[PDB]
Amino acid sequence: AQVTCVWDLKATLGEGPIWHGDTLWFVDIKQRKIHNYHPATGERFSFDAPDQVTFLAPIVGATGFVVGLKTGIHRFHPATGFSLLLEVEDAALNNRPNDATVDAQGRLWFGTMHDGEENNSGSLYRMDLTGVARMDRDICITNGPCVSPDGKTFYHTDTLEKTIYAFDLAEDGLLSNKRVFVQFALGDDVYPDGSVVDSEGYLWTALWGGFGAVRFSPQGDAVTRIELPAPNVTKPCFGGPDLKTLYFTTARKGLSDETLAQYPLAGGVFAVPVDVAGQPQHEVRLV
Ligand SMILES: [Fe+2]
Repeated sequence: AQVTCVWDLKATLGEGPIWHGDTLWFVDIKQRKIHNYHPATGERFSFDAPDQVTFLAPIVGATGFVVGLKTGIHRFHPATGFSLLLEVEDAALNNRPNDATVDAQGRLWFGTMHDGEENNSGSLYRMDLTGVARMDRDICITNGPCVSPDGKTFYHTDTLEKTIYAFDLAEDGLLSNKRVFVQFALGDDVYPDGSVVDSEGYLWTALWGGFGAVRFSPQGDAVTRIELPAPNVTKPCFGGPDLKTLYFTTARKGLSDETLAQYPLAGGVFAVPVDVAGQPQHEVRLV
């Protein structure tokens, strides 16, 4: 299939794409923006955030999004802006939220990270109507929380360790039986960024420094690799009428001026048709 650059956005750190309301929502973390792309018309919308904004999730029974800001978990509405829901960590850590997913029970799983990308201060959190629980700890850069279609397996990535872990996910939301799922040896400077799981239970992982994304079987073997004209690919997101259009956010962060001249579409939004559909986006049950 041919890859299309559908938005030559040149984002600094495009991240956190979701498919919602039949359109693509995502963020630019470092430019502090929420973006919205309508594939049917090409319309583009952008919203300024008061701090770094790192993930978006729709809410059950309500309008707007729950979003991760460096200053805490907020509610966002285009008309009214940002309102604090919960501060999850002590500001002195210089942490920020990063990636997130919503499981089929309406739980929001999100990670935090050292914004300086040096300390092992990040954690994994599970947020729902029973509160916020810390589920894993001591990770420098968390990434790519996601769950299988049957709801029994949970994946989480420690990016700088180049490792995706798998867990048993119980019906009551507890994790057990952590094990290595995939350890990356695709290059000295290739790291796993964000991941999603498709309708067959295969994991799609975007590669920082790896110019694309890899699809893994539930047993952890790579079965296909997509190439993009962008060194840093941050996250996949299934969209389109059949959830068979795979979108990718990318990042210019970390690339020299010479590399950006060579790969000027770095930071753009890319799209490619794939054969197996993704999973439908779930909504957070906040109350
Ligand atoms: Fe990420």
